[PDB]
Amino acid sequence: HPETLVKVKDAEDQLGARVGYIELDLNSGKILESFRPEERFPMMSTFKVLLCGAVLSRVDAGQEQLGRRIHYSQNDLVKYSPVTEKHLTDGMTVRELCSAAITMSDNTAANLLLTTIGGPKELTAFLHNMGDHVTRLDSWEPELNEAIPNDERDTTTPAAMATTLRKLLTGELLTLASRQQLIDWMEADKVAGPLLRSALPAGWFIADKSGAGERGSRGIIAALGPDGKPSRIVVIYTTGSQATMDERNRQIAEIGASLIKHW
Ligand SMILES: *[B]([O])([O])[C][N]C(=O)C1=C([C])ON=C1C1=C(Cl)[C]=[C][C]=[C]1
Repeated sequence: HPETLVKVKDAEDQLGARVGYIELDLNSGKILESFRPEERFPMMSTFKVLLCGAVLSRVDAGQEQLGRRIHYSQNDLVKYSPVTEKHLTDGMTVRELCSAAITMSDNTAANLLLTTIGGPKELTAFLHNMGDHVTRLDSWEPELNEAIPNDERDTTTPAAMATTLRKLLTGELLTLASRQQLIDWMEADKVAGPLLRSALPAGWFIADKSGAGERGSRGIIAALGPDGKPSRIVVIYTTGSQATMDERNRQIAEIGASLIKHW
């Protein structure tokens, strides 16, 4: 809706950074609204949803089990790993790792899951193999690149990410069970409260994943809708900014308030 683009443009000026935005109809996959849809932005933690998509694809092929337990040690821990930090003694199953990587943006959880599939290169291969030749993960956490446009490592575009997310939540790429599990983990997201969720009315459904960069980049991918069910996919990314985190969060929340008001 035009009013949402107003807030997106306001955000660019307020943040002194570029903002990428796209909203897709969940059923048809058609672009309902967009801004800088084909420009590249650092994916940051939003890649964790795609990673678990790759893991679920392996589960569907009988190459992985959600209940499989992975043991690890202190040497595997990296910053921003609130859940994995507490399971050095008993380990965590694959589903617990995806839950942690998605809902708490747990870095070590993401790395352990990356290891199960063969590394960043295999996540990129997984994406390439499903028709996404844009999105690329080149690094392990906590080292993702943010230096665009010179360096395109670890980037995506609003359009590529939205299209890919839709292909992981709908259609036949993943089984019904896997599609449902992926959106269920996203619905349980615990660290995206100041973003789209802050503007969400009671009774609305939202399944999302946030991202943040050391240089100030911020982003979010989501499937949301009224009456307790999702009907649109929204992806929002912002380049590096000198603006404070509170300000970055507020701008994204403002965009969401408009999206909701003019649904
Ligand atoms: B992912 O992007 O969510 C993982 N990384 C971060 O969240 C992050 C980065 C890249 O730089 N700081 C953070 C961070 C923030 Cl802003 C809040 C809480 C934990 C980590």
